Amino acid sequence: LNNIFEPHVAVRDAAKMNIPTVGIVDTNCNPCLITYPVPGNDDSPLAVHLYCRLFQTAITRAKEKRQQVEALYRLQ
RNA sequence: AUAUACCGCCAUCUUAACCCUGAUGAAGGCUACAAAGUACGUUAGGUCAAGGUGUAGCCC
Ligand SMILES: [Mg+2]
Ligand SMILES: [Mg+2]
Repeated sequence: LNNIFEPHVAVRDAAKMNIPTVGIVDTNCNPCLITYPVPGNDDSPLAVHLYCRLFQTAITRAKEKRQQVEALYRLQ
């Protein structure tokens, strides 16, 4: 949601451009166009910090996994 | 004599594209503590005094 409590225009724009979307959807949000909605609290700093930590860890681990798989493939 | 011959000079008057919204209607698109917007003619004009080119008049 944007600062007038309406959906972020980027949701509809990404749907138009066929870009998958992951999203934290609170009880007052619209999850219809988010490809992978995640119901949860988006206001408390603890929840937002947890979301950031989880996503950062997942992305970093995925990139490291790709690099080590490529290294193993090159070695073998 | 003629600018009521022309110039020279003064003066008069006329006169692109793109992207979104509306159910893809005419149509619309902004908020910064940001909410779709970005890329010349005219005149029986004057002036031959600090300028010129012609044209006609008269020649017991
Ligand atoms: Mg909320
Ligand atoms: Mg005159």
